[PDB]
Amino acid sequence: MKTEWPELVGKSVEEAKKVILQDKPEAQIIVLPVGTIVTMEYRIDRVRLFVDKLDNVAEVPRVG
Amino acid sequence: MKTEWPELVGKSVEEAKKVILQDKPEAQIIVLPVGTIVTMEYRIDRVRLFVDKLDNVAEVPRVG
Amino acid sequence: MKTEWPELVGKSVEEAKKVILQDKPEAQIIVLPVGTIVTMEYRIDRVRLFVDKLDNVAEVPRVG
Amino acid sequence: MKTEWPELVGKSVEEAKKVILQDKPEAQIIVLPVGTIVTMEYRIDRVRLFVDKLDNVAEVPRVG
Amino acid sequence: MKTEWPELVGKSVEEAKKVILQDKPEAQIIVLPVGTIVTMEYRIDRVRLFVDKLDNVAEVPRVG
Amino acid sequence: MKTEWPELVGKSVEEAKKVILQDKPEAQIIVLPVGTIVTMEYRIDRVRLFVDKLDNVAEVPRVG
Amino acid sequence: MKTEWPELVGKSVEEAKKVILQDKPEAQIIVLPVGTIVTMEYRIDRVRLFVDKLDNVAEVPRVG
Amino acid sequence: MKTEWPELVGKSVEEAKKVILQDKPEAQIIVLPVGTIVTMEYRIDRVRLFVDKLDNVAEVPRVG
Amino acid sequence: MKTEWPELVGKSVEEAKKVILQDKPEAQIIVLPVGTIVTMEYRIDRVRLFVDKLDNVAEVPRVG
Amino acid sequence: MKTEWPELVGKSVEEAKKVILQDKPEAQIIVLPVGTIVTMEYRIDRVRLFVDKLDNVAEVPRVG
Amino acid sequence: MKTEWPELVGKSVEEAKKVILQDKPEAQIIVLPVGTIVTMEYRIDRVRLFVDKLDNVAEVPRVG
Amino acid sequence: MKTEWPELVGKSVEEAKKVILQDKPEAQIIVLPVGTIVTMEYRIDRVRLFVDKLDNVAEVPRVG
Repeated sequence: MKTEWPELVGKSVEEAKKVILQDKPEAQIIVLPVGTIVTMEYRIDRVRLFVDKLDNVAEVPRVG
Repeated sequence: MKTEWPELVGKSVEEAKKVILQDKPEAQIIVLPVGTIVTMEYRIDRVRLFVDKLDNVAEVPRVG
Repeated sequence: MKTEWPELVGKSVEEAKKVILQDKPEAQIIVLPVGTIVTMEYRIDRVRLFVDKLDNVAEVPRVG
Repeated sequence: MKTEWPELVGKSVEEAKKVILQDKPEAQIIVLPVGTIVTMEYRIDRVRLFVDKLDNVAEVPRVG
Repeated sequence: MKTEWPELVGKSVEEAKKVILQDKPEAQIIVLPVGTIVTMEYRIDRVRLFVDKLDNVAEVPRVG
Repeated sequence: MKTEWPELVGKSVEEAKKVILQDKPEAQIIVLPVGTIVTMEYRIDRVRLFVDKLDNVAEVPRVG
Repeated sequence: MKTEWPELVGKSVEEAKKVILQDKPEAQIIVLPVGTIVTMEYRIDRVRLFVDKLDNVAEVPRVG
Repeated sequence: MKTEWPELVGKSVEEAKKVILQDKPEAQIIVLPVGTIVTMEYRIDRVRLFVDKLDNVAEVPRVG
Repeated sequence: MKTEWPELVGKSVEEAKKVILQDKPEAQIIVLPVGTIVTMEYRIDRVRLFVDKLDNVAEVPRVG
Repeated sequence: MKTEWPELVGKSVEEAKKVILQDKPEAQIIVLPVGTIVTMEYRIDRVRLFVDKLDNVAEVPRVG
Repeated sequence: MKTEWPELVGKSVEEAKKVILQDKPEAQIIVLPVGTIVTMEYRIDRVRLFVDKLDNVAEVPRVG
Repeated sequence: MKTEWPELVGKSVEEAKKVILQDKPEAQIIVLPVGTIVTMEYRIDRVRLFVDKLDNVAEVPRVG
């Protein structure tokens, strides 16, 4: 089971989605601009994407 | 009476609305971007949705 | 004289306006996104509306 | 059951405690400096006190 | 010389401009969303307008 | 009835208290450090003092 | 395995510690003032306590 | 060498650009909304413009 | 009339006070930690000092 | 190996991209508005661009 | 070379120091309260400790 | 003339002072906790120190 996708920094949301879903079929992908403060609630099926102005993944996606 | 919809994380606002209204007919649904600070005022008939950039429910909806 | 409109949570700005103006003819209605910090200056003729992303009234409108 | 103590603005935490406990025997009193942002979690047995630099109640205490 | 326009709360930026310029011919009108923090620099010829989502004047315009 | 004390900027909290109470016998005086964000709730009997590091009144006290 | 201690709201840090350690022997207890923003990093052995000015547990302790 | 343009408050970005470039031929003009916090890094060839909602210069442009 | 004291950066609050009072006999000196956001209210008789952890003047004192 | 591009302040994102990629072929370019707070995670292959309203590079690009 | 100390969460600053210095003899240990925003500047010899109110390490120490 | 002291990260304020004053005799040293936002005003004779909880220099001191 993987929990992080270091190889996705700089890639678009379309192609980060395709990778994560290949590796984590029940993933609930959430797309947030970098800098958003999240409430501390852990979900194992969730994968948050923090994107830049061009909607490219800006940081390492992790489950939570 | 239900007060939370864990099964709605990742779903769109259209289909989260349909579920909540099935379960909570007098629900007043409020849609806010994740990260918004709310004033601490409890309403039993209110259901706030915290959405991502794609307007998908990002966190567990709860009454309040 | 009324000072609050609890029955307006979840309604649109068009129809919150109509209600307030029926009850408070000299009302100066101000529409702000939820989360905006206001300067502490009291105006008796003012009614601020704090709206969600769909421009629905998110909290209880009060005079001030 | 009361849910608010308007008559406690300006009073000390010692004497706000005594009043609330007279009226709400299972009250869990929480003392926070004014300006603290709280997580939106409703507790019926909780009474938060927002105090000034002199630990005097600065705003109207309410259950939540 | 006037320094404040209490009668402009709720009016649009077009018609607040017309009033201020009638009363203060060298006015440099600056339009900011309510909630913006300004740097503390005093200008006698400046009039800042703090507007709501509908671009209506939300607070009392003052010189500075 | 007075609602503001421009003549109190720079004075200590002890002597601002004495003035306000002379003019406003039922005043509930609240002492907050400058910069504190307050919840928008109007109280006619309340007088908030915004103080500096030396507990001197830093801004013009007003009722609210 | 328990992950939350609803019965600890209002209790002191000394006696919240004793309870958690009875139920979760490898717990790493972290004490933070309410309002602190945490980095989103999940630890199963960690239990964060959010305390008020009197160091009483202010919110429901949860593992993470 | 000039380092500030007090006469540019209220003017548009097009005509502030023309002035600055007349006076400071190697100027790197940066346009930011008023309220943006900048990292403390000094550049002698840079001129930041802090603009209002109408893209009018809101504060005194300075080199840095 | 002077309005700024560039020569006071790095000096203590005791000796900045002595200078300002020599030059501005009716000065109301307010001492705030650097970083404090002030409400935009201009007072000609006020001189705010923004100090570091050692209470040394950190920035250029100005009237306002 | 270069780690900073001082000569790119004021240039557009298109032409900053071309320069960085000439010098750092595996660069993952991330475009963020000035003022965005980033999580402290170091990546050697990443180059963040902090842009103004006109998408011009506002600060010195560095690897990280 | 190690870059992280997962086994130090919950331990005091005295004993986190001893561990890090055993593993990283030239370490420059910096102790910050959890929640502090740092400037994005990478130092290989630096190890920041984010501590709780009891000065216990609250998060995983990493080099940077 | 030096403008930065990379070799001072981790050292105390007493001994950072001694170094800077050896190299920059007219230095006005300002000590601020890490995380403080400064107003963008450049002073060539100023050296700001950003310190941790133990008053150790946490970041690279620079003139400004």
